[PDB]
Amino acid sequence: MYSFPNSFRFGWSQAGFQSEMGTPGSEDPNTDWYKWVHDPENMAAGLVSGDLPENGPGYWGNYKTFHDNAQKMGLKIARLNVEWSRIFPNPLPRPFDESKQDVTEVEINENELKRLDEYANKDALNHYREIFKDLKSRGLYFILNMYHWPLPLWLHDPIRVRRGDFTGPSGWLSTRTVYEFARFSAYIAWKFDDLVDEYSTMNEPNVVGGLGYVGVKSGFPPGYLSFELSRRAMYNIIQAHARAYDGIKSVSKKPVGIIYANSSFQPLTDKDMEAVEMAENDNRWWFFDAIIRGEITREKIVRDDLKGRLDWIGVNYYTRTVVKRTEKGYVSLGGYGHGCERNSVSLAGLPTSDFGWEFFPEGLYDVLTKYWNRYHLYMYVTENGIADDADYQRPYYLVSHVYQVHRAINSGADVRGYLHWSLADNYEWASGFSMRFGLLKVDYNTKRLYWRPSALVYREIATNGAITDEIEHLNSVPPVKPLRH
Amino acid sequence: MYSFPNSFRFGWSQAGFQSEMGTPGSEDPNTDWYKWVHDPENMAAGLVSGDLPENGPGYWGNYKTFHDNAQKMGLKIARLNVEWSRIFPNPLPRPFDESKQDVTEVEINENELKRLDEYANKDALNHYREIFKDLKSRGLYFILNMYHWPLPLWLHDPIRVRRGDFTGPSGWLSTRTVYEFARFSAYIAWKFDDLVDEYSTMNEPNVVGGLGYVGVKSGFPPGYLSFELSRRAMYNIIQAHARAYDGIKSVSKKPVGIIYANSSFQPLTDKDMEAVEMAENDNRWWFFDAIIRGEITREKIVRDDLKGRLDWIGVNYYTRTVVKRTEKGYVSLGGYGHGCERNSVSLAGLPTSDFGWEFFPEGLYDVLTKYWNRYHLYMYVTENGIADDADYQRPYYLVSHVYQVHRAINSGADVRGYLHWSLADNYEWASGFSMRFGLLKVDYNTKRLYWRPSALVYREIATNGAITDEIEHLNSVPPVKPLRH
Amino acid sequence: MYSFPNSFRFGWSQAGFQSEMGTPGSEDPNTDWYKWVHDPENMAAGLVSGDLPENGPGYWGNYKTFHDNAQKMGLKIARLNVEWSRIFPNPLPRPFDESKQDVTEVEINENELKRLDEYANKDALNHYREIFKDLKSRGLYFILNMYHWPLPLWLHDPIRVRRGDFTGPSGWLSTRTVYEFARFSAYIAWKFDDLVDEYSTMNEPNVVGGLGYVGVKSGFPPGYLSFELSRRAMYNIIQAHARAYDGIKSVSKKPVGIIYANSSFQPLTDKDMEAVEMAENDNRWWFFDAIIRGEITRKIVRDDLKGRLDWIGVNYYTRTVVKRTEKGYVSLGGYGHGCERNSVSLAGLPTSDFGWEFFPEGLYDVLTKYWNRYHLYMYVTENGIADDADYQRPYYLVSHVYQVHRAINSGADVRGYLHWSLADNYEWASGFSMRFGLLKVDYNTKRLYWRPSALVYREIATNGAITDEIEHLNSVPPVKPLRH
Amino acid sequence: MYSFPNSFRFGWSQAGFQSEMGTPGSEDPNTDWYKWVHDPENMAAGLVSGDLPENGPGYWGNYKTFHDNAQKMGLKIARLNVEWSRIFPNPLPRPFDESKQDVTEVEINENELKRLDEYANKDALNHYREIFKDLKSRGLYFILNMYHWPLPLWLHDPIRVRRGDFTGPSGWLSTRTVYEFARFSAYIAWKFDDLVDEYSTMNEPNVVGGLGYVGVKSGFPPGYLSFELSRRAMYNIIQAHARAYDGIKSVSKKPVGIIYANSSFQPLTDKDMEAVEMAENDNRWWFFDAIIRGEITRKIVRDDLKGRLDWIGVNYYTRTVVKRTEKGYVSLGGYGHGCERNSVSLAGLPTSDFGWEFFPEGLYDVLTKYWNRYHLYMYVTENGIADDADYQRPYYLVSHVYQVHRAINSGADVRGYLHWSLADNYEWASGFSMRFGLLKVDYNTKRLYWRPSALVYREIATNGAITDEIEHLNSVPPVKPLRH
Ligand SMILES: OC[C@H]1N/C(=N\O)[C@H](O)[C@@H](O)[C@H]1O
Ligand SMILES: OC[C@H]1N/C(=N\O)[C@H](O)[C@@H](O)[C@H]1O
Ligand SMILES: OC[C@H]1N/C(=N\O)[C@H](O)[C@@H](O)[C@H]1O
Ligand SMILES: OC[C@H]1N/C(=N\O)[C@H](O)[C@@H](O)[C@H]1O
Repeated sequence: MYSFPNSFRFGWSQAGFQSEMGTPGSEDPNTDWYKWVHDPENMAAGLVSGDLPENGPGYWGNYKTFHDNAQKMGLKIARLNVEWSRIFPNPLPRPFDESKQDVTEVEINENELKRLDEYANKDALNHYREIFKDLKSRGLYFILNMYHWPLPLWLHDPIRVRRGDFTGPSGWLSTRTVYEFARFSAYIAWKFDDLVDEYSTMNEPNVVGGLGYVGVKSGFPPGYLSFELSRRAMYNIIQAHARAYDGIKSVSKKPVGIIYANSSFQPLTDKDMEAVEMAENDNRWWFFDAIIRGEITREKIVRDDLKGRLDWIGVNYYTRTVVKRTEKGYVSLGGYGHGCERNSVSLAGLPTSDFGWEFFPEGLYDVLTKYWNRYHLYMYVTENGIADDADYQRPYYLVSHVYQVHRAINSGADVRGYLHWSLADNYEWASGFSMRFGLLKVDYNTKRLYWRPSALVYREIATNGAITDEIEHLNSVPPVKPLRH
Repeated sequence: MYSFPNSFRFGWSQAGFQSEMGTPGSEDPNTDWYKWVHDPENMAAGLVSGDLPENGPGYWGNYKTFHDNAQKMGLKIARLNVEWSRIFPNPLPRPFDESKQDVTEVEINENELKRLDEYANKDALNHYREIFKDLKSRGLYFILNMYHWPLPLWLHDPIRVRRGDFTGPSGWLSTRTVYEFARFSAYIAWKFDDLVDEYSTMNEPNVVGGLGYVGVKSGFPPGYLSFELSRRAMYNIIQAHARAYDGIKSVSKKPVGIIYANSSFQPLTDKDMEAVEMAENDNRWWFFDAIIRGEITREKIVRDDLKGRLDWIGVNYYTRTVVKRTEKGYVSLGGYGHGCERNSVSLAGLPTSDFGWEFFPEGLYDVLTKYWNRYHLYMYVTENGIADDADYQRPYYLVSHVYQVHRAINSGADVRGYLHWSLADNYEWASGFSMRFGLLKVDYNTKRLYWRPSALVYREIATNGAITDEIEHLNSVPPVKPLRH
Repeated sequence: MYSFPNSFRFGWSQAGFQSEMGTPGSEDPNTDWYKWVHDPENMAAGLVSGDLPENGPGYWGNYKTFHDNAQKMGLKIARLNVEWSRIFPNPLPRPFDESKQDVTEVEINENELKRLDEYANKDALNHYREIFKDLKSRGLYFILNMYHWPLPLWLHDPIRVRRGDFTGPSGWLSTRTVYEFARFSAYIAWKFDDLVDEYSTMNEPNVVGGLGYVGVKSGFPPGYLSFELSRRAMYNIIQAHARAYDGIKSVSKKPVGIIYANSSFQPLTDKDMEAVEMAENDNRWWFFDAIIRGEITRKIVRDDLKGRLDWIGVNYYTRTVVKRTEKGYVSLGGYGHGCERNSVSLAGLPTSDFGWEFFPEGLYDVLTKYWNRYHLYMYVTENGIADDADYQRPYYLVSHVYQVHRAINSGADVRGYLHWSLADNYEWASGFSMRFGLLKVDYNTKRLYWRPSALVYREIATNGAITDEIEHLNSVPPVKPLRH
Repeated sequence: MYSFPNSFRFGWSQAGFQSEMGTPGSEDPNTDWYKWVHDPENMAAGLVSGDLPENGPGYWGNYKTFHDNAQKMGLKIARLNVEWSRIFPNPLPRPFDESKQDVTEVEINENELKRLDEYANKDALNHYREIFKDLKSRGLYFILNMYHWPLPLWLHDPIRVRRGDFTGPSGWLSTRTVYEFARFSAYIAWKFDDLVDEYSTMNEPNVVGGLGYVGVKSGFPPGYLSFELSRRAMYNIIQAHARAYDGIKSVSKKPVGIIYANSSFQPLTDKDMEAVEMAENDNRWWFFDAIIRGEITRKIVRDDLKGRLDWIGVNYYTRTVVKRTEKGYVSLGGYGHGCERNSVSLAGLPTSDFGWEFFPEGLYDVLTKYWNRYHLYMYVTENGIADDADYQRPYYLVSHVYQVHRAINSGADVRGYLHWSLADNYEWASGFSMRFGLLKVDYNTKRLYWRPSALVYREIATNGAITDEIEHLNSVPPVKPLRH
């Protein structure tokens, strides 16, 4: 048996855009992501799958059923977001010098919050209250995240930007978005603080800027290929996180963290340890050193307005990245980690998921302990999961990763929960519905939810607060012989 | 949901030779099967795997744990056998004309039973009582089967017979074995009737004679290739069943049936329906017409001593057989049913097990309804299961077959239980330990039992007496795309 | 036996950018494609493989060896191109109103050619002459193609355009490229007509416009996603074809054709035949009806477009399966070029190292459809398979050659079969990993090796037939031993 | 380039029972093997495939075509056998005490040969003469083998023996077979010495005894499982070899050898070298030490066994991996001949249609070990692969031929390489599905087709070398595109 602390919580994470739509009356056409996935040119190019979010699992209407199953499964924590676009579907009054690079302060007071309240959609606000009240009534501790990728269209027209036209609303390329996100986050905290246990500002900002402006084959908006603009978006999102932290703290005493996309960097050969360190710098430390230590590049400076804006770290983990040394520095290798063939085996002989992601649970131990040792901030594992409609690998994937969290705690790391991605299948961005990450399988025709055998396994874990002796054998690699190569 | 009658029982089947040994003090070296699997020439030839039963899951010593898990899983029925060899390890007094073809009667009375009792091993008898009492204490209804393949060595030296020497104990080739089996069965019923709910005489006699004397590549004892001797063994086993039925009835009022190896015969093309009928005659009806209607070939005769010796039919089902018409009659086709490649796909694109057996749950409906329509005797599904260490396919296999039993009942067939093969992994005959059929995985080093996710699924079924709405999606074919081709 | 007419020739096709570089001294940095595959951002995005064409098979230096092997293989025809960038690496003085949509005429004469002559790189001109003379000396009939995708950088800066900046050299989006292309083509014919047997203006203009401005995941320059700009590019390249035809004919009496990317459109179900016809309209007929019948949409007849084609080069690899929809028709993934690599299609047919389905019947379909609509003679200017191991190529080669025999048998005038390609080469955005050669290239030494399919092709070419002994290869590669 | 000595010959091997039947008039029902594969019980058991050799490739009728193709392929050597059953289909009068264990001498002279002559089938004798003369006329050096597994039914009724009945004709279990074999072999040399270049007494006697009486799942006659009878069979066949050697030498001065089944024994870990040596003793040295040095266990020296060998025929397909145990050593499944069909071994190496691992290094190992122990010259009398598709064969062929070049380079006297086989044939208990031919056979028409490997072998044989152009095929077939 592997037993967890009495205060440790098992649960799940979910995003608004991916799960909300699907039931009558739930449609939210007012984001960049919505327009992006409906775009005829994006469709013809194959940048997006052609599946549409309004045909989704319908959490907007069916949230009670989701919660009923989560309670039956013994879950005790949930992390969800509000969609910015549903609360402010129309523009707010121009407030502030758009040409200044830095946003060091955003003043928000009771009077400004009351003005904002005049513009907010009240049906959306009341619906979210009805969702969150139900959530809390099933004994789920609630982490509220402010942002999980889609921006209101009045803040970002991604097609115009894809086209190389920067005269319109330009998303994370504009400090206006930074200013409005701060106000939005303070506002949400102001409205929902009675229901919330902890806050996250953002989900995976590094993915927003990285796939948006560099990894353009991923079909993430605005899909404009530019190193320079990727840096500018990342700079703005960092200061937005900081301003949102101050904003929430102005109305709440509760903890405020951030959720980030992690990979475990692994050396190809024993001569590649430095390459790993450089990769960890370039992908992880530079970001967290900005929002914790205020250290940033603009020249290399310390900003007092950035320093100390973080109470906890949300660790999103799926797989590793294998790196090797170069003359220039380091490179990541194809055929390991997230760059494998789908339903196959990596160059290391480890099985890959429906998404082509390599099975590597040890990497979670690596990531949790590395964060712990650098910053000594407590963490939650805010995402971990696998694309697997058949449920062949998921029982092993779940048990193995949960075990590595037990290992991290054992070594001294403060980790207070594990939240699987996800409770149910949902709309996987540019890939559409084909990538199924749910403990529960969704029939998209009826919206019925089904317990995959992994869900029964998770229920064993959660109800016992332990990997029990009876399922401990799942702490292993799925046998590769009967799977596709 | 698919709900079963309130009186319907879900459970499991297990064989003594396959599961008993493994714990200190459990060794039974006194069968033909034991000698067969230890034989140096059989090993060198690869007729047997080289694995040995004395390294097995240890039900002899660990039965309480097996039963504890079966109770936790909500099971309510079990079918097990006594090993003849453990009760009578030494020969009994010659009793009876060995040259007579037919055995129409075997007189057994109280006095003869008391004499037999002088020769029986009392430690073995008391141990089996301790096993069965525990079984009954977990609320399991008990089907006691008399015979599941291994014969005492004093009745069969399979190596001598393999060598073409018929001067020694010749197993089912001798009417002495028929006479002794009758006495053995009456004796066991006489000793255990207070603990038993229903009786089976034999498990799969058609396999004993078919693999023993025709399908010699299977490495079943005595492995002597002879159409003529296969017919003689089958003739003797039929009359043995009949004499055992009379013997048990002499001491018990309880129901007495038999368990038989079934395949669903399927036509290659729509012009092959007659081929199916001929296959059903040659593999199924000829046998059951003998022991129910007394009809047999010796010339084609009716034996009053055979007629009506059957209260119920145990249906063992794994997969189909595809047949086509010939000039001579019919032939079965490779690449379907049990003749596929391991961990692959059949010629019909259906996934195959670790044993190379094709996924075909519809065949169970075929078999149950065919039996029902011919004889109108109630049945139990006494075996159904899959070789699958990884547990990839078993969740689908279990749910799908259980569904087909619901279908058969719905159509009017009297089916009173479903017994999975098996509760735990065990020694799979000539194949050894590599073929794992358990709901529970066995670690053969420690003898610890582990719940595969299919076991959690079975528990849902059994505790609810239904395929619940939540697991109903498993009533489908395992997706082939992520599995080996 | 399947015997071809005595005049039928077997040979091969190759492209300058794909095969020329690799030997020191061969480097041509002056194209949009060179810049495109060296671009840091494109590399980081994975739009290009990171492989570089200067590490190629080195036809520039080693052409004599290529030709030696082709002769040993019994080949009697070759289609190659000159690279525009090599001949005119520096910008030409502006000549002509750039805002006019149509380019109906480009005046070229002796004096204008002599002027152009003074900008041309003479080292490049003499080298091509040396390559083509050696070609001719090995008995190879010569189809000279003017254009196989790279443009001089002075006509197209693809990174600027990718970035959404239209103030620079804009490639096929500008009538200046049309004008200069007409002049380039007249100029090359003027210099090389003594060596050339037939001309092609261009290779697969449909792919240039289609992957350049719509299929942007393919990493083709300039990778600017726009239906409107895709139409404009195609409009320009059509008129460039016509002006190039007139330009060549002003200096030569030899046949002038075009090489085009074809797929065989096949119905998913028997209820999808109309979808096939719509697909053929949208992908094939619209284009050829423009340059043959002058019919275009801008729906009019342009007399400067009409009749500008003597022959049709058919490039064929695989099929495309289509179904009817409400709005029209869609192509289906899991068939044709949209399959998993080294696997099988949704129909159970084997796929190549590139994920393309084995479907040789499609070639018969494409040849006979063209023949029945236009009655212009054809060459199969490309057909081949990405297959480093050589597992499928023997079957692929014999099966497709058989379909050409079928086409001829049914009445179609097909005059040659040119395999893609003689040796491995640089496969555009995919780099070197896609190996189409009858000959394998060791890129470290530039040595060529005969894959067994080359021995099989020698049998066909030397005999002018699929011989009795290799006739079994007219079948699908057995899928059981291959990856699924 | 890898050039062979000028005297080195490339060719092929084939067996009478596997290749002769198929043409009407060729049927030979008089062997144990014929009876064995027609047996109803064996068929029902799956011990034999159900395929029948009378539906074969038809070398009996079509030998001229086989030879025509072999000549076109540049082959200069052939090893075949006469079928005993064809020459003596009826029982010979009993001659000699059958209960004596040793057969140290068999007296054969002119008069005894003339007597035998009166029992011989003359139609069969003349037909073989016609086949061998046509062979010789195509420039093929001729190795005549006396025995390649089938015995006349009058010497072995395999079904009787399978059933455990030892009162009938018992094949290699009886010294009568030894006696008659010596006489048969002297007789054939007597009739055919004018046509023959070198002799082999027998093909793979280790397999006859080993699969016949131990590996009974292989479906080899008589399939009676007995360690003791396996030893007795092997003892008899050894002395039959020796008596056959003396018999041939009484009528001929030509070289007399033996063809044997080899595997290259390889250690699982570096701690398994002793296991390899024990494996080589138990599978190879014990046998050759008997017929070369007269050393045998009955542990003595037999002067009638000593020195009865001029040359060694090495049959090689794959390796066997072994490990040390307490009791000795064991062979490991997942390597060598014990792999899954059309997949990869535990070492990641591709396997054939028969499940045999690609391991050409083993041939170098086997050739040099023999050479170093005995210093007798060798021929590679079999090497090939079950591969209907021809995916692996080009690599298999070139790689193994290279290892022969390696062996010669290191000093071993190897004089030829004979591929198994020229055309597909009847693969014993497996039937026709295992196709080893350089030429594919259509069994419906008996037509032969050149797989691309045949074109590759023509390159090797005609040049007497692995040429520069095919040298890349000296490598492992890429596993990525193949089934796993
Ligand atoms: O891929 C599954 C999830 N993975 C994620 N990060 O890796 C995203 O936060 C989430 O929205 C889903 O995309
Ligand atoms: O193959 C699994 C089981 N199958 C059986 N019949 O098919 C036997 O009764 C049982 O003992 C096990 O062999
Ligand atoms: O893909 C192989 C070839 N195929 C082509 N068209 O499909 C191009 O003309 C040629 O340049 C190569 O890309
Ligand atoms: O397996 C291919 C050949 N291999 C053989 N030995 O391994 C036999 O000599 C020959 O008759 C064929 O069986």
